Parts: sequence; C-alpha cells; structure tokens
Amino acid sequence: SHMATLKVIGVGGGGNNAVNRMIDHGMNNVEFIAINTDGQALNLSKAESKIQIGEKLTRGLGAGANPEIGKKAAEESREQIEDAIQGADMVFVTSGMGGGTGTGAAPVVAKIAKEMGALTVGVVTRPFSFEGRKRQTQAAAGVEAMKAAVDTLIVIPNDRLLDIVDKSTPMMEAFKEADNVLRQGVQGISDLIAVSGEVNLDFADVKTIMSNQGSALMGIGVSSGENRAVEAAKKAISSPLLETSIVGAQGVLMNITGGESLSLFEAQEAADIVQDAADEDVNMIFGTVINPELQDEIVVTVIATGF
Ligand SMILES: Nc1nc2c(ncn2[C@@H]2O[C@H](COP(=O)(O)OP(=O)(O)CP(=O)(O)O)[C@@H](O)[C@H]2O)c(=O)[nH]1
Ligand SMILES: [Mn+2]
Repeated sequence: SHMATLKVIGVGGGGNNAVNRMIDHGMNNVEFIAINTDGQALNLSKAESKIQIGEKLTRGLGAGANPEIGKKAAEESREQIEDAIQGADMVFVTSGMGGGTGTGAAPVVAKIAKEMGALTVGVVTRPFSFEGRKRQTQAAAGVEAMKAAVDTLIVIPNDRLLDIVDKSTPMMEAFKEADNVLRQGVQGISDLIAVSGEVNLDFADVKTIMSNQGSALMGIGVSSGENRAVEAAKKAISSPLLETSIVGAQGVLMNITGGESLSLFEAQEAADIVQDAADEDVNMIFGTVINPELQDEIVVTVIATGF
C-alpha cells in the first residue's frame, strides 16, 4: 500500500502569506515549507520548515522587485531546497508573480521539485492592473518560466478579486478567497489519495491527469437537495478567479462523493455537465466514494488538463 506525501511550498511574500493562512485554517497530512529572501517575514512564518535564500545577495531583505536576484538566490540554495523536498510525491508551489523573489525563485523551486521526482503543481497570482504595466510584464515572464518548470499550472489574476468583492469587503477576506483555490485543491487531492472509493481513484490517477500537462483547473463543489449533482458539478468548474476555465479541457479527473443515496443517474448528470462545459470530447477518469456519514450532501472534485 502507498502513502503519498504532499507538500505545499510558499515562495516569496504572497506565497508565504498563503501558507500562513492555510496553516491557520487547518490542514492535515500536508507538510508546509516557507522559502523567502525576507528574513523578517520568515520569522513570522508558521511553517515547520523554513528556508532563507539569498542572504549574501539581499542581507535578509527581499529582492526589491529584481527577479534575477530571486532566481540566483534559489539556485544558490539548491541543496537546502532539495533536502526540504526529498520524499515528497507531490509538491504545490505557490507564489505571487511580479516581484523579485516570487517571480525569480518560484520557477527554480518548481524545477528542483520535478527533478526530485515530485508531481509538481504551481498556483500563482498575476498582479493587479493598478500595480502597473511593468509589474504585469515581469509577472508574465514569471508565469512563462513557471509553466516550463511545473507539471501543471493554475494562474489566478488578482484583478479577478475585484469581481468578487463589494466596496467594503476587507482586503484580507478577498485574499482568503484566492487561497481557497489552492487549499481546496490540495484537500480534494489529499482526500482522493486517502479515502478508498467504490470506484477507486488514487495517486497514480492524479499523476496521469497532471503529469507534463501545462495549464490546469482544480475545483470542488458541494450541494444538497434537488439537482445537487448538477449544482455541485457546476460549482466545481466555474470559479470566477481562474485564468484557465474548463472550456477546452481534453482530460478530466472527476470524483463524486455522496451518501448511500448517491444514484447512478445523478453521477451521469454530473459527468455530462463537465463534458458539456468543456465543449470537447473529454477523456474522463471517473471515481466515486460512498461516505455514509453524508446525508443529502454531494461533493464533486474536478481536475482538468489537456488545454
Ligand atoms: N492574492 C494575493 N496576492 C498577493 C499577496 N501578496 C502579494 N500579492 C501579489 O504578489 C505580488 C508579489 O508580491 P510578493 O509575493 O510580496 O513579492 P516578492 O517577490 O516576495 C517581494 P521582492 O520583490 O521584494 O522580493 C504582488 O505584486 C501582488 O500582486 C497575497 O497575499 N495574496
Ligand atoms: Mn520587497
């Protein structure tokens, strides 16, 4: 029997903010690593494993928007990064693009993870338009470098946060909504790995859907009542925060979890929703889990690739 090790690695300020908020919210069986040039921020990290990179280059400060310094910092700490990753079967690298440490170091961290044998997923933000064109261009180069280094990449443009707030929503509450993309994806995969299903999916199926694929979508939806399966499936695939929507997906892993009432008909309905929304002939990997503790709730987990 296989026991997959999942790790989440925050790189730079926004990545380490996401790690801190995920640890606060509560996650289990997931190991966290914080990587930064900024020593003061690392002192505030809740991560069990902390790597300060680039101290000779930055004297414990951030990289000051210089991605070449963030890249050199990570490269010069390769052995320390390898040691922290060793043993991971899957690594999620999260970082905010546009600055120096995230833009420059995150693609190096991802390359090291993949070289170490981990299935490597990047979840990164693009800067708000109000941060200006140069930051957006620098972030775009980081995204391209990430894409070349990971198995799959999920990009969250921060401008989409402006579509989900009202005029008073606290900035921190908006940031938590972006964190949910990563957190719910990690949780969904962790649950798929650990919980035996009646139509069982495991980590090998995650590897098949994700390995060397490029852009990806990861989503969870939960609903109850009439039309629950369709409603949960639509929620799983319809996040307003994503650069890569479901449209165009050629491969999908879909798991449905429900109670003993889970019907064959509604499983087909959920699968058809995903395929219809992809508007492609999708190569599906389908799973089902019966959790009797659940009563009327249904949970649909989707990972889509092949764009
Ligand atoms: N959604 C979200 N975006 C963030 C968050 N923190 C920063 N950002 C965004 O990430 C981008 C990079 O910020 P940051 O992670 O602090 O960069 P850095 O590379 O570590 C800083 P330096 O350039 O000094 O090394 C910012 O321009 C902003 O768009 C966060 O917590 N949540
Ligand atoms: Mn800085």
